[PDB]
Amino acid sequence: GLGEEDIPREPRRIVIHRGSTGLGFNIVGGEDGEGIFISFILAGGPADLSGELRKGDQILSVNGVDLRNASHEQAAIALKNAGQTVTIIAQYKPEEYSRFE
Amino acid sequence: GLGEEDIPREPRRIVIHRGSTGLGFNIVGGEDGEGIFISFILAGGPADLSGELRKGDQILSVNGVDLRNASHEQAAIALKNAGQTVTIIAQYKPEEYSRFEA
Repeated sequence: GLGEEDIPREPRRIVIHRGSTGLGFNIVGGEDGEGIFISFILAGGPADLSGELRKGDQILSVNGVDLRNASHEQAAIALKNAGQTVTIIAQYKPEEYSRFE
Repeated sequence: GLGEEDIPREPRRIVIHRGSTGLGFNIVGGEDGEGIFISFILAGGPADLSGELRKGDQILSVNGVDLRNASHEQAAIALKNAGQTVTIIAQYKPEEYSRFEA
């Protein structure tokens, strides 16, 4: 269901169409048990145009690839190779994100 | 004592000095009774350079905190907040690890 600021608490599917330089975000984590978290959304990039991804979203999977325990590089390679239409399963975890970052 | 690949079988202490991205390994487990296991050691990272941690080590404690029954998040936070010099008690359990990760 919806959390305090109208973001689903549960995992949610977000579709990104790739742009000239990528998907328009950056990630941290993938080490010491920290998952893959969105840390940056490029202004005017695909993720920002979509408007659904947020800083503090954990990327749980992309196009059938589980990233819950992936390394940072494994996640970066999976995003690079996911195709022109990328289906991301994300979960909004701003408190957990803040504890790590 | 030493096991078949020259790793102690018993719980052992490992002291890790943190680097720029962390301690240089990742963990799985911490659910449904599975403990916290090292799943990945970053090439050239602190854990790798120390030579003292291996994939299939179970992390039993961090800085005096028992993680045998800790959640994945609790273990990850404990590692994040353990400072620049981290004291880990680990036990090498490659066969048990494979039974959970298969």
